[PDB]
Amino acid sequence: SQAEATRQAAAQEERLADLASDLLLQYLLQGGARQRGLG
Repeated sequence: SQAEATRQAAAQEERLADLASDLLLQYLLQGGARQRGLG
């Protein structure tokens, strides 16, 4: 979750296969309100 110059340039949209995977990692943070969690 870092950025130097731009983000759109090196985005994870072009590679759907990558998004489908990352979605699982991001989903963890995207959810988990009441239940246990870090956020």
